[PDB]
Amino acid sequence: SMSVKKPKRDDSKDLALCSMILTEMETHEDAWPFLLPVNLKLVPGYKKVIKKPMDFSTIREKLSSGQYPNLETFALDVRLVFDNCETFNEDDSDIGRAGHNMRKYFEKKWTDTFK
Repeated sequence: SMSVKKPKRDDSKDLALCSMILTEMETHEDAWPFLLPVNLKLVPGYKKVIKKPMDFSTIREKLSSGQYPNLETFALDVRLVFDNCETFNEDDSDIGRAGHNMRKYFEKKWTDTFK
């Protein structure tokens, strides 16, 4: 509360560390469905159904331009990428499996880097 604060967690490396995680997600072999925004002119139903499209290139641009206020807003966009994927793709599809694999990969890096 006013003049009463928990000890200051060092967040000075968060930007660099989120960048490194995102590099590792970008270079994973199952990243291909997530590298670029879904083409809303060419994928029937996507625009209406997926209210907040997100992809790795959009996260990279947001990260590089200071549009994440803190490391949690960064994790929320990464998770959005996989939540969107689950919303639109059957579990038993290449893209559906890709999304589950990448979410697992992300969550482990996230825990090991920050928890």
